[PDB]
Amino acid sequence: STGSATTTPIDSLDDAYITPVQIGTPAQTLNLDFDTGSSDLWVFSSETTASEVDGQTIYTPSKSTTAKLLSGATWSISYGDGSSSSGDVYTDTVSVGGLTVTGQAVESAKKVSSSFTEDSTIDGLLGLAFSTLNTVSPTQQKTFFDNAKASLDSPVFTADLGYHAPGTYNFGFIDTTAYTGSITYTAVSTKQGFWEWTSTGYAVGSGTFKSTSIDGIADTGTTLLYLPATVVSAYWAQVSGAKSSSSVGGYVFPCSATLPSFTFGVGSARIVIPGDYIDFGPISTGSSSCFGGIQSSAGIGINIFGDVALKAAFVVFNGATTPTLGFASK
Ligand SMILES: COC(=O)COc1cccc(CN)c1
Ligand code: NA
Repeated sequence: STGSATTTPIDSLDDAYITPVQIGTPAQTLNLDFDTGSSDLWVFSSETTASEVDGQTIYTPSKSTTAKLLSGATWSISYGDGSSSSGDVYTDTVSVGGLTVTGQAVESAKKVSSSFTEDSTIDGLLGLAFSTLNTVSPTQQKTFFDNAKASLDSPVFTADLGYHAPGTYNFGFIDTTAYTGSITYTAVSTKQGFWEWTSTGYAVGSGTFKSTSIDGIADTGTTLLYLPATVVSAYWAQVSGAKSSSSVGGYVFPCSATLPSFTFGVGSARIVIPGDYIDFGPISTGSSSCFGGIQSSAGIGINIFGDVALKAAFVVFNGATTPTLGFASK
């Protein structure tokens, strides 16, 4: 089997991407944020505290003939941005792009934090990291990918995120029309539950490439590129008037600037992030200070190759017995 679904930016900045997902029988279509940095499939639901729902589409298990309460199971998750949700669990049929999983754990939110409520465009998350991170207790649950894997033509999914445009998530096959050149594969550590890999270095604009190991995670559910402070300082030093602002919470730059590209290494291969991809626009409406798309990881504990990096590439998440991660230019 295979599946193929279009993923669409939620706003003009590519803050996140939503992909339609069919849940239940008859289908209830919810727009979920596919997140390679987490492992829960959770949804706004008929159980979500009414004051915490503002425009989201909800999953109503009582209207699904295939929904079953997963008796006693609960979930609770916190994300890198301080957002959180929790609730109880149903099993149901879930389809993505024509690929169906029966008996998928669908985590129904009873509570969500303010950042979720305030984002009317995101109806929940579909986690695609390793199932070892899944928060369901007392019986940990599998991700949609882990449940689909054995049925797929090839145990892979691919992320092809657009810059200010729709893109694609494919399951079970690698679309050789979707990238240029070759795919470079690199090793993955599953030790922390993530698609964790080591970049071979970076360059700023037309500068020389610096060979250096940077260990980080491929995370479709993080907007920006978070890298070590040394790397980030070297990037922003090439932008007149850029500075780190403690008041704003990261590097800002004059909106009049033209940003340099940023290159990261994948083995001997190179992925170039155009400068435009790094511009996240005014810090507040009408401001002439703009927010940068490359930020320091020093306050995280992990480097994160989020959407700013991933959307410059065709990315293969290879879930074979020994997982790997492939990158191609496009
Ligand atoms: C999509 O919202 C964001 O990107 C918020 O900033 C983050 C920064 C670091 C990690 C995370 C966890 N995904 C989020
Ligand atoms: Na922000």
